[PDB]
Amino acid sequence: NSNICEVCNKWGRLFCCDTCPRSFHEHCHIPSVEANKNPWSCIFCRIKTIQERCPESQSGHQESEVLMRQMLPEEQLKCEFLLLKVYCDSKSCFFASEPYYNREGSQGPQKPMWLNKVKTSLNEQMYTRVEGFVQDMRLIFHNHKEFYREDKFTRLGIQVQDIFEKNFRNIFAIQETS
Ligand SMILES: [Zn+2]
Ligand SMILES: [Zn+2]
Ligand SMILES: [Zn+2]
Repeated sequence: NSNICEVCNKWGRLFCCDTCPRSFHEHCHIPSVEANKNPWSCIFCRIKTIQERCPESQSGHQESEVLMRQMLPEEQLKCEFLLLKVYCDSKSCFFASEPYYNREGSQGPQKPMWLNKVKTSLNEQMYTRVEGFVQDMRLIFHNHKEFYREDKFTRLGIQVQDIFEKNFRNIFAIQETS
């Protein structure tokens, strides 16, 4: 197995996947690495299994249909993996914890949002449809773009949103378009 966490790329107290060579810190994995379970399979492995059990799940889908899906176990897992893919980017640090807003010429958003809030929300089964999760994720980046206006720091929002959207289209097999 790898000797660094797949998500944050640091060593430390790592849990090793039994079906692939990836490793994780306990709270870097989503969901948090389970207490017992031997063997243990990581979320990358669990997602690959879904795909292998239903090859047709990779055919293109309309985003509007995906968003209306209820958060049954497989959709819960897919949203956990998509959230994990965003944390895998080091620029996610900017969006992880609760933001605050005091900048001359800007007003803070009406509905602040951040990754760890989404993480808790998923853990607590607060989303009933995929749409709930996707709306909160998109709101993170839209709040950032609106607040930072013409400062070049706005680009961090564009960058991390692009990671989110590419992974969304991949994980949920959204139909490719020009
Ligand atoms: Zn880690
Ligand atoms: Zn694995
Ligand atoms: Zn089948």
